[PDB]
Amino acid sequence: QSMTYQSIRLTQRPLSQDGTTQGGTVATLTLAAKMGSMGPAFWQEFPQALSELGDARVLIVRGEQVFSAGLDVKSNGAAIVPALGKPDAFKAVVDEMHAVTEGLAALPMPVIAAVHGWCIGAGLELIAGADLRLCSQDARFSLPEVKLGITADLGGLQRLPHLIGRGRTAHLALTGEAIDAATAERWGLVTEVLPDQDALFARAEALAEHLAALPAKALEGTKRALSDGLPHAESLAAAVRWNAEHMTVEALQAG
Amino acid sequence: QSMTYQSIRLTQRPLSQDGTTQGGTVATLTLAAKMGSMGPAFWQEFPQALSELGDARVLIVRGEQVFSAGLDVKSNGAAIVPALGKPDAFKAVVDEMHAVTEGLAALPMPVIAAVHGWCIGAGLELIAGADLRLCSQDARFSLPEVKLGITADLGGLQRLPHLIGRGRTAHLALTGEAIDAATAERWGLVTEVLPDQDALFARAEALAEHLAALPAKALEGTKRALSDGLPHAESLAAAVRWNAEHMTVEALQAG
Amino acid sequence: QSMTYQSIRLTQRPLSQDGTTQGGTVATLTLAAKMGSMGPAFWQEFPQALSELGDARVLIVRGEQVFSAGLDVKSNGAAIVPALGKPDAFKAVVDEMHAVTEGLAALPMPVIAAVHGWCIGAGLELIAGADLRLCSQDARFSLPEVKLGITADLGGLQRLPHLIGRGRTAHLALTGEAIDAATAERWGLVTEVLPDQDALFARAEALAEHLAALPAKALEGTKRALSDGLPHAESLAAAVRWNAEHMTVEALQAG
Repeated sequence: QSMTYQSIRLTQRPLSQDGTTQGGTVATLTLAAKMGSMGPAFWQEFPQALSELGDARVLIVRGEQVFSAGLDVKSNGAAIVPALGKPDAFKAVVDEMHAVTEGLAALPMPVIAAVHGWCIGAGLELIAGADLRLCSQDARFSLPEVKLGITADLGGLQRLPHLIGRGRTAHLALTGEAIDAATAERWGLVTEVLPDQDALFARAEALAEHLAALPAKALEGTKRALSDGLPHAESLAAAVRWNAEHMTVEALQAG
Repeated sequence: QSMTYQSIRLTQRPLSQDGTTQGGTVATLTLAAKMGSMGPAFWQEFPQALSELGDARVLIVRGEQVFSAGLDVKSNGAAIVPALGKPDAFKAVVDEMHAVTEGLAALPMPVIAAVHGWCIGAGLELIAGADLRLCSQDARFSLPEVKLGITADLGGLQRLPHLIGRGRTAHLALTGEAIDAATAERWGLVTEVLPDQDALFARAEALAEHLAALPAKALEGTKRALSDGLPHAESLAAAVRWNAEHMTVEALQAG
Repeated sequence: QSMTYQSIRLTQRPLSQDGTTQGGTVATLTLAAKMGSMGPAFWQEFPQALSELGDARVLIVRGEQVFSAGLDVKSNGAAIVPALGKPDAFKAVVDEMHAVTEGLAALPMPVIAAVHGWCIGAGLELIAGADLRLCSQDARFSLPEVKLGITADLGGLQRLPHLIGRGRTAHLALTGEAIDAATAERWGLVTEVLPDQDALFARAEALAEHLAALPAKALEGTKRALSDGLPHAESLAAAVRWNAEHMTVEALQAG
């Protein structure tokens, strides 16, 4: 069962297609605009698609020709340019874009970004909020915002240092130049590199099947702890409280 | 001179066995339960052993057949299951386990974890609190708690991202699958990989000898600064204050 | 046009030597004391040189025979020893040294550290505050302060974990032993290793030319965001505000 939006496609595959029960799905969100570009429709539709994921155990995010060329400068310029030099108006504009990056990062389930070819700018900021990142050999990653006189402000400068370190983030962000798949894996931006797009998509599906087999609330608590940004003792105490609420005798016995 | 507990063995080797002076030791704590498992005795005895380290300059933590299989599900179930769904009671239970992980992390001297074979779950959380980690070629590391419906709550989700990055921690914690020694070294979880268990233990002893030769309070201040979790300026100011109190003319001249 | 100080040399190269306009420069600061050592003159002169950089688009920091042997123990002892055991007096002494490390870290433009040969102690702490680090094959990096009974307190223990991770910083800081160029690159301390000193200096110049071609305020905002140490949402909101103030139609069109 698929839902076509203007800028994206969302498909959900029932994990059991037999049985008389309502269970979970694996969701796949495809960036479907030209070169996976992000225009004004994207900022409106992506959060709508996220609201459809109440039943989903895992979300895969992927592209078509490439993953994403990032922000479409031309089509977003209509909203951005009139707000330049107006901090409150400018914030309001970027708030719509944060609905995507912060919305994805806040999803309670595992999110797998499966990247082939170009992953540029807002594309890279988006995957920075995913839980697991996989790519193909041909994948190339960059944050070229500086070349346009832009400071990356969709969460890349905050999230990327947790993944690859501050120095390596500074390399990407200050030079604006791309890194290849082998480098991304060395740096910890991705945890697997596959031969090609088809191998990538197959592996993402398999990884999703693996995660969907695991207890949903343990995955959620783990994600919460890693993303909480709380001091050690507070983050620790919150994980303990999560287990108090969500551990079951049954999950112990089954595992 | 050795102390036998039920779950662990603690041995301390005087650094000078000649001389009429009371100096320092190298302490070795061996996880001595079956497969280095951690049951109710472990949580009681491990902090007791730590209280014996007033004279020790370095602590080595190691296993026997393997490093540690982690929590013994069966023997801890007696305490855990009755506390499920009761946040204050559950906290009290896990507090006893934190006495080990937080206790180890708080030790004023260098702690070397020397890992061979399996290092699983609470085993991995424990070494995350050590200062230096060494392993053999055959070592395998995992955080499989998710498979039991558990969110790792002994400090692994807080400590591991400082060592290997958030993305790599998410890989371990969400998939629950193991990584090998070569991967651990690439990721920064360990800083040396040795051919085998005997080579590992010998190297740990040698590294301990090296550290024990260094000024104790400089090692302590360094550990304090790295672990303080304070904002930059506060952490910096505290290191300066530590030097004001602990630097000596003699240590400058000797070095 | 060069400025000779006692401990350093500062040269600034106009980016356009044609034209009737006052533009930007590439600045090169050379550690010019014996083995790039840092004595009392260094702490006074280095901040003076930084005050000369109002027109500079990029700063390169480099050495001569080596990058830096770090603190000259003998010549700083006159100020340090009388302040031992006196927290307020000791702070005052180290404040003069922080004027260098914190001053460099606060510079609004990109700072490139170009390291050949030894980079030791305060030398390593200094480059930890740079934006990009390049080295030659022969470069060796260490934090041997522990051997002198010193806890590194010029920002290395705070900055290095952001670059290479806490475990790897603990290796350097606790053992006091050096790492080579290949290891530094693997660890993320540097992002390029060049064959030799001449190749290093040439590449640093080229990288500076590349960065100087980019919009100055986007580079500044990027540096601010990466270094702010603020919680996620605050750091994010501050980047958005920076763009509101500094993005231009012209920079979009040009890029």
